[PDB]
Amino acid sequence: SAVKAARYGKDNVRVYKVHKDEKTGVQTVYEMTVCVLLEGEIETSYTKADNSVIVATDSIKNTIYITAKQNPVTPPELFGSILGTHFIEKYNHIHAAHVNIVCHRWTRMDIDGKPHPHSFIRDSEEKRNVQVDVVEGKGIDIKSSLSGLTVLKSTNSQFWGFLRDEYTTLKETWDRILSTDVDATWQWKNFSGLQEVRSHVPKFDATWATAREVTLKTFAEDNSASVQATMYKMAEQILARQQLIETVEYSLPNKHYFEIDLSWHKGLQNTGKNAEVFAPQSDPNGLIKCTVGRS
Amino acid sequence: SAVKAARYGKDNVRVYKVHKDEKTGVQTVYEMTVCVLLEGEIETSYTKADNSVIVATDSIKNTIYITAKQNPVTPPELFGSILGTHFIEKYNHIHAAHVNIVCHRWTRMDIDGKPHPHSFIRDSEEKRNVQVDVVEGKGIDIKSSLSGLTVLKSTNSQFWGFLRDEYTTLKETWDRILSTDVDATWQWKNFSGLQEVRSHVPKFDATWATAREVTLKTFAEDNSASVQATMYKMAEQILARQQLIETVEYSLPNKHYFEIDLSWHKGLQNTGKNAEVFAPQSDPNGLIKCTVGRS
Amino acid sequence: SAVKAARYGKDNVRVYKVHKDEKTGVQTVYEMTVCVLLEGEIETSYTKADNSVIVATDSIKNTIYITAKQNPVTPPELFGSILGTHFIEKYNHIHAAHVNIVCHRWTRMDIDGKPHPHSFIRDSEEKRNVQVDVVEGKGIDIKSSLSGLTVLKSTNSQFWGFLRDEYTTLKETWDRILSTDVDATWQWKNFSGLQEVRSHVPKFDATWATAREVTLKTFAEDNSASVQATMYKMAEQILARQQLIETVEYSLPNKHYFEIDLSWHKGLQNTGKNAEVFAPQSDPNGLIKCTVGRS
Amino acid sequence: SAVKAARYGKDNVRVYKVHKDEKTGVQTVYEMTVCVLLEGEIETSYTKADNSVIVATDSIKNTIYITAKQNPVTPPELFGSILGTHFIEKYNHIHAAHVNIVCHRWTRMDIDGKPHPHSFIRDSEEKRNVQVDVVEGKGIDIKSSLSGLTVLKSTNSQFWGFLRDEYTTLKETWDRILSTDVDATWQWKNFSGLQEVRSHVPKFDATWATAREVTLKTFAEDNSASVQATMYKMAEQILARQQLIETVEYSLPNKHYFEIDLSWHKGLQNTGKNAEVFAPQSDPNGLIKCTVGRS
Ligand SMILES: O=c1[nH]c(=O)c2nn[nH]c2[nH]1
Ligand SMILES: O=c1[nH]c(=O)c2nn[nH]c2[nH]1
Ligand SMILES: O=c1[nH]c(=O)c2nn[nH]c2[nH]1
Ligand SMILES: O=c1[nH]c(=O)c2nn[nH]c2[nH]1
Ligand SMILES: O=c1[nH]c(=O)c2nn[nH]c2[nH]1
Ligand SMILES: O=c1[nH]c(=O)c2nn[nH]c2[nH]1
Ligand SMILES: O=c1[nH]c(=O)c2nn[nH]c2[nH]1
Ligand SMILES: O=c1[nH]c(=O)c2nn[nH]c2[nH]1
Ligand SMILES: [Ar]
Ligand SMILES: [Ar]
Ligand SMILES: [Ar]
Ligand SMILES: [Ar]
Ligand SMILES: [Ar]
Ligand SMILES: [Ar]
Ligand SMILES: [Ar]
Ligand SMILES: [Ar]
Ligand code: NA
Ligand code: NA
Ligand code: NA
Ligand code: NA
Repeated sequence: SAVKAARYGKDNVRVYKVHKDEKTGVQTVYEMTVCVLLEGEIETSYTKADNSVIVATDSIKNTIYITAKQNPVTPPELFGSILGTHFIEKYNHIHAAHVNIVCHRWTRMDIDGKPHPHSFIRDSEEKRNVQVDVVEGKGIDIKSSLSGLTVLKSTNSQFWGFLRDEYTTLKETWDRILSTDVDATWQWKNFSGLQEVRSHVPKFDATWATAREVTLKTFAEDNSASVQATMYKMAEQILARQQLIETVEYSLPNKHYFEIDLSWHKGLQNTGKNAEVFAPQSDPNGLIKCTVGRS
Repeated sequence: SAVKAARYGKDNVRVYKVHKDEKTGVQTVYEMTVCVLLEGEIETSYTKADNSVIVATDSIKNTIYITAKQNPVTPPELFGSILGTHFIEKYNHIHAAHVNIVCHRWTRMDIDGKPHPHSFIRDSEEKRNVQVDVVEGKGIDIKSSLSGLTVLKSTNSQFWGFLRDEYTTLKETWDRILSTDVDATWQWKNFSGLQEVRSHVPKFDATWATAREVTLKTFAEDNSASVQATMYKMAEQILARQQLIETVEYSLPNKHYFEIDLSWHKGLQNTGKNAEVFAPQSDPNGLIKCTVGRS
Repeated sequence: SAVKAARYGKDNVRVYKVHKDEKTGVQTVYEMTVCVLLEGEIETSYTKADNSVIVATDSIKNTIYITAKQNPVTPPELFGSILGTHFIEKYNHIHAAHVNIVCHRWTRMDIDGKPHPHSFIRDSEEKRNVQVDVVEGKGIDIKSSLSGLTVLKSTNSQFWGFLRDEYTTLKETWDRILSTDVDATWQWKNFSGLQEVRSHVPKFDATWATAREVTLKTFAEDNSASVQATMYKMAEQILARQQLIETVEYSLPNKHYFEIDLSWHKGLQNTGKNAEVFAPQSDPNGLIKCTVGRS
Repeated sequence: SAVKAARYGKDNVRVYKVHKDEKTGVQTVYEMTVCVLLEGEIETSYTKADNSVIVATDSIKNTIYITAKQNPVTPPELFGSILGTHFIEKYNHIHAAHVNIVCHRWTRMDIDGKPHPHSFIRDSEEKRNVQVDVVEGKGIDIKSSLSGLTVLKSTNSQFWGFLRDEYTTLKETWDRILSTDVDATWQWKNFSGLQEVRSHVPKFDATWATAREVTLKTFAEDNSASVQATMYKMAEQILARQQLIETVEYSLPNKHYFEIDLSWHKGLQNTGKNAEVFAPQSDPNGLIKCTVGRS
C-alpha cells in the first residue's frame, strides 16, 4: 500500500473581526467559518508515525486568527489567498493550502430611518463562500459562491412538453409555483499568485453583487419554461458581465408545492385556476445542475 | 392506573396559500407549519382500544387544508382561533383544541426599486408564531411570538458588579459584544370565543410589528447593563403600548464572543481596547428568561 | 410593570468524565449536556441593573465542572440533585435551581467477543434525560426520560373503527407499518431533599432500564389497535413496577409509511396484501400524548 | 456561452421495502434515501427551452419506486447498478446515470433472548452508502462507504513530536482522548456493466462488514501516534482483504476533548494524570483525509 492523496487541517474555525472608525465612531463587523487543509511531503505522518512533518491542526487554527489580526478578512477571496499563501511560503514541505470560507450576514440595522453605528441583524441564512486552492508553482484557483438564497414565485413558471412514456404521471402545467435554494458558483481564471489576486480585489465584491442581482432579477422576470432554461439565462448574463469568470455553475433544488384536490369535500374547487391552498413538499425534490462557459 | 391527561392530532402540517387580486394582478403568499391536538372524551381510545372517539390525525390534516381554503390564514391568531373553534363545535365529545402555528417569511422582492407582483425572498429564518388553546366553556387563550431574530452589537454592552466568590473567574467588562436569538411572547387577555378574537383582529399584526420595533430599537440604543436589564426594558415598553396583553416573556441566549490573547505571538495586542478578532462560542451559552406583567 | 417570573443561567454545557479502575485498568466514560437556571431575589438585576444579585452564567458553568470533579455524574437524577442543592444552599438569595441533563450513549465495544477496557461507540442518538427542580423549602421534583428511541414494526399494527364524516378520507386497515421516536417521562414522588434522593439512588438506573424494556417489549408484542392503546399499556406496566413514580407520560409521533399504487404501470400490484415498497413520510406526522397516573 | 456540464434528477427519494417469508412468518425491512441524476443530449433543455429531451424528475421518482418493486434493494451496490443501467438503456439520448444511496439502520429487536420476526430498532444514525456512476460505453464505477460511526477511546492515543514554531501552543501529550465520526470509502475496480456487478454481489456485504470490523478493531487496539497513523493502518488491512478494491479513503474529524484547569479553585487537580472532567469541543475540529492505494 502507499498514500496516493492526503490533506489535513482545521475545519469549522469561527472568526469575528470588528473595524472601529475613530473619525465617525462607526463600527463594522465580519463573521465567517474557515477550513484550512494542507498537502505536501506529509506521507510519513501516515506510514511511519512521523509527526515531525505535521504543522498541528491547533497551530493552523492559531494562524487563521493571527492572519485575521494582521490582514483584511474581506473580500473573502483575498483573505483566503493571503492565508493559503502563508502556509506554502512559511513551510518548505507544504505545497498546497485549500481554504474554504463561509461568510455569515451581519446587516447594519436601520433605526428610525437612520443607519446605526454598531447594531446588526442577520437578515438571512444566505451565505457568501469561497474555495481558494493555493498550489505552489501552479497558482491560485478561486471559486466564489452564494448559497441558501431561498426564493418563491406564485406564478410565471411553466413545465410542459417533457418526455411522456410508461413511467410518466406528471400533468403538464402552464401555471405553477417555483421555489428554490440558490447555490451559484463562479470559477475565476487561474491566478499566478497572491499579487494577481490583490490586483483584482475590487472585482470580487462587485462580481458577487452582480451574480446576486442577475439571479434575483432573472428569477422574478423570466416566464420560466423550466428550472434548466431559467438558470441558463442567469449564467449567461454573469459570464457577459465579468471576463475574468471562466465558468458559472448553478445547483438548484425544485421544492415542489403540490395542488390539493378538495373536490371530495362539498365539491370544494382548489385545482388548476382555483388552486389557492397547496402542500409544500419537504421531499423528494428535483435537483438541476448546469455548468456554463464561453464558446 | 387511569389517564390524567391526553391530547392527540397532526404535527408538522405544511400549508401555503396565495391571494390573487383580479384587478391589479398582485399576488400575496402565506406559508406556515401547523399542529392541532384535541382533548375531550377520548380516555377509552387509550384504555379500551375504542377508536370510535378518535377524529383520525389524517382527518385533522384534511380539516387544516379545508379551513385554509374557506377562511383567511392571517393573522395567525385568527386562523388558529377559527381552526380550534371548528373542532370543539363540530364534535360534541371534543372539549379543547391546541393549535400551534409557525409562519415562514415570504417578503416581496423589490426589482429596480419596484415591488414585484409575484416574486418573494425568505429574508431570515425569523418566525412569527401563535399558540391558540380553544377550551369549551372557558374561551380562547392566545400566545403570540417572534423567534429566530438574530442580532449583534459590537459595543455599548457591559457586565460589571456581579457576585464574586471562589467559583468566579469572569472578568468585569465596560465594553463587550452582545449577540442573541430573540424569543419574545405576548400572552393576550383570555377571549370569550371566536367572535371576540375576530373583533380584535386589527391588534394582532400591529402588536407583532411594535413588538419587533421595540426589540430592535431597545437593543440598538440601550447601553446594556446586562441582558436582564435590556430585556426588561423591551417587555415594559410592549406592555405600555398594548392594554389587551397580560404578560410579556423574553427568552434570550447570550451567544458569547471570546477575546483572543495573541501576545504570545510577536507581542500581538488583541485584548481590551485592542480587541479586534474574536472567537464566537457555539456552546455553552448564557440563557436569560423574564416574564413581565402589570403591578 | 413588575417581574412575575425570572430564571437565568448557562445552557448547553458539554461535560465528559472518565473513571479509571487502578487494579483492573478498565475505564468507564460519561458524557452529558447540562443546563442550570436559578430563581430567587434577582428581580432588581432586571428592574434596576443591580448585577450584585447575579451569580454570573460563567460561574454557574465553572460550578458544573467543579461539581462533576467532586461528585459522581451518575445516575443523572443524583448529579442533578447535588448541583441544584449546591446553588440554593451556597447562595441565601437563590431559592430554586432548575437542572436539565441530556446523557449521550457511550457503549463499551466488544472486540473478538471480549469487552474492551477503554473503547466506546455511540449506538444511536437515544438520550437518557433528567429535569431536576430543587426548590428551597419544597424539596426536589425529578422527571426522568428516554428520548430518540427510533423503532419500526412491519405488521401487527391496525387502525380501524375511527370516526368517519365529511372530513374523513383515511381507509381503515387491519395491517400497517407502525414507526415512532419514543419520548417517555416518569415523574417521581416529590423528594424532601438531597438526602432522600441519595437514599433512592439504586431505583434510578433500574427504573430507566425497565422503562426501556417495557417500551421495547410492549411495542414488539402488542397487536396494536392504535398508538393510543399501545402507549397506555407501556405506562400502566411501568407504574405497576415502580411505586415511587407518580405519573408516566408518552409523547409518540406516528411516522407514516404510505402504500404506493403502481397499478397504473404494467398493472403492477403493490397495495393491501401485495404492499412491498412504501414511501416513508417526513411530514406531516400524527402526534399522540398520554399522561397516566394512579386511580 | 455554452453548456460544458449538466445533470438533473430527483434527490431525497425515501424508499422502504419489506420481505415477508411465507415459510417462517419472518419479516425483514430495508429503508434508504436515493438520488438519481442523469446526463446526456439534454443541452437544449437549458439553451432552447426544449423540455422534449427531459425525462421529468417526477418520472425518475416513479422509476426508483418501480425498480424497488421489481428488483432487490440489497446490496445497495446492486440496486444502484440496476437503476442506473435502466436509464442509459431505456433512453437513447441518456448516456450516464449517477445514483447515490444512503441506507438507514433497521436492526431486528432481540426480545427475551429471541429474535423478533417483525420488530426493528434504529441502533445508530450510522449509514451505509454507495455512489454508482453508470456511463454508457465506460462501465460502472462504484464507491461504497460507511459514515456517522461515532467512537471514543479514553486513553491509548498520543500526539507529540509535531513541528513547533512561532505559531505553536499545543502541548505535547502521551495520553489523550480520541473521538471521531468515521467516513470510510472503498472505490471498486471499474465494472464493465450490470452483468459484472451481479457477478461480485456476495463481495459487497462481506467487504462492508470487513471495512467496519477493521475500523472498530484498529481504533480500539492501536496505541495511536496520530489520527494519520491509525487511519492508514485501517486502509492497508482493507486493501489486503479485498483485491477488487483499488483505493480506500478515510475522512476523520478529531473531536477535541479539552482538559480543564480547576487549580484556581481550592487547588483542584484535574490535568495530566489527574484529568477526570473534560470539556467536549463542538468546534473547531481537526479534519484528516488520506487516500491509500496499491504500490
Ligand atoms: O491526531 C492528530 N493529528 C494532527 O494533525 C493534530 N494536530 N493537532 N492535534 C492533532 N492530532
Ligand atoms: O398531486 C400531485 N401534484 C404534483 O405536482 C405531482 N408531481 N408528482 N406527483 C404529484 N402529485
Ligand atoms: O394509531 C393511530 N392513532 C390515531 O389517532 C390515528 N389517526 N390517524 N391514524 C392514526 N393512527
Ligand atoms: O476569552 C474569554 N472570554 C470570555 O468572555 C470568557 N468568559 N469566561 N471565560 C472567557 N474567556
Ligand atoms: O448579561 C449578562 N448576564 C448574566 O447573567 C451574565 N453572566 N455572565 N455573563 C453575563 N452577562
Ligand atoms: O398512501 C397513503 N397512505 C396512507 O396511509 C394515507 N393516509 N392518508 N393518506 C394516505 N395515503
Ligand atoms: O423545472 C422542472 N424541471 C424538470 O426537469 C422537472 N421534472 N419534473 N418537474 C420539473 N420541473
Ligand atoms: O486547554 C486546551 N487544551 C488543548 O488540548 C488545546 N488545544 N488547543 N488549545 C487548547 N487548549
Ligand atoms: Ar471575520
Ligand atoms: Ar430557477
Ligand atoms: Ar398559509
Ligand atoms: Ar438584550
Ligand atoms: Ar459527564
Ligand atoms: Ar406505540
Ligand atoms: Ar428500500
Ligand atoms: Ar483514528
Ligand atoms: Na512550501
Ligand atoms: Na365539543
Ligand atoms: Na438559598
Ligand atoms: Na442511452
